[PDB]
Amino acid sequence: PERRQRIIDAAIRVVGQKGIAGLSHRTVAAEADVPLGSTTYHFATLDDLMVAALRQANEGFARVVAAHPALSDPEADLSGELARVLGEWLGGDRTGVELEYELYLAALRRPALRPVAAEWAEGVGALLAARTDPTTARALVAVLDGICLQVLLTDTPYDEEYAREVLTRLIPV
Amino acid sequence: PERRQRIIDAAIRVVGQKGIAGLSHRTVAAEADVPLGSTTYHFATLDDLMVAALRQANEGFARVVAAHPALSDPEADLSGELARVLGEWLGGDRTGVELEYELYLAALRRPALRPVAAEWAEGVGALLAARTDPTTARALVAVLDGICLQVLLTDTPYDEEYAREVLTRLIPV
Repeated sequence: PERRQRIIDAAIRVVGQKGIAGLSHRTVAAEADVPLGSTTYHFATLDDLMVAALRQANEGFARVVAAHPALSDPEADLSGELARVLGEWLGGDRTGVELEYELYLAALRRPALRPVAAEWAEGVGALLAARTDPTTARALVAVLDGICLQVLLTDTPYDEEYAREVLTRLIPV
Repeated sequence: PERRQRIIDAAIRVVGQKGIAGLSHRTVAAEADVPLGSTTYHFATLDDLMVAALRQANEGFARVVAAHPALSDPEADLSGELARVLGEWLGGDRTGVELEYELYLAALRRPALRPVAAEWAEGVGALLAARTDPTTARALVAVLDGICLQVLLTDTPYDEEYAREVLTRLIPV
C-alpha cells in the first residue's frame, strides 16, 4: 500500500541498524512516525512484521533475477549470468543481503525457518534445476550463499571474475 | 580453567536457546549458577563473553580439522576428507554451527566481524591454499559455509556423497 510499506521499510531500517532485538511494534512505530495502532493494524504478531520485512528482501533479489531472463536461456552463459546477479545483489550497501542472513539467523533459531530460508533459493533452485540438473543447482545455490557470505563476513569487495570462475567449475559437460 | 569454562559454556547454552539478545552477564550468571561477580571477573565487556563464547566454537571445528591430518596430505583424497570434516562438524545437534552463524550474524552487524568471521576459514583457507591454490581454497571455503548453511536453513540432513561431488568439481587438474 503506502501506509504498510512505510511500516515495513521502517522495520527494515530498525534492524540492519539495531538487529533482531531492536525491532518491536513500538520501535517500528517510532521509526515510521506512525501510530502504534497502524503498526498493529497491519501486523499482529511481531513475526508478521519480520515475515513481511524479509519476504520483501526475498522479492528484491527475485527482481534482480527476473532482470536477467538469460539465466533460463540455455544459449546464454550460465556462470556469467549468475556472477552478474550476484554482482548486482551486492553492489550498493548490502542492505537486503544483511537482511537475508539476519533473517536466516532469526530463521535458524525459530520455527520461522521457511520464509527466509527456502523462499530465497526456491525460485533460484527451481530455475537452475530446470536449466541444468538437480545436483548442480543445489551446488550453484550453496555457493551463491557462500560467496555472498564471505563478502560480508570478510567485508571484502565482490570479485566477479572470481565468482564466474567458481560457478563455472560446478557446471558440467 | 573450570570456573570460566562453566561460564562460557553457559553463555553458549543461553544463546542457541535465547539468541544474541538473551545473553547478558546477569543471564549467563543465572544459567551458570555462578555469581555475577565471577561472571564479570572473567568477562568485563559483554563482547569478551560473546568473543570467548565463539572462539570456543571456532576451536571445536579446528579440532575436527586437526582430527583429519590427511587434508594436508597430497596423496589423500581432498574432496573426500573435507566431506568427512563437514560430516562430523554437523553430525550431532549442530550446536557449534548454530553458534558460528549466530556469531556471523552478530559479527556482520558489529565491528566484531573478525574473530567469528575470518578465524573460521583462516586456518582452513591457509591449509587449503597450501594444499591447492588460492582460488580453489576460497572456493572450497565458500562452499563449506554454503553447504553447512543449507543444512540448517533447510533443516535437511547432510548429504555426504553430495558434498563430496560438489567439492570435487572445485578441485582442478
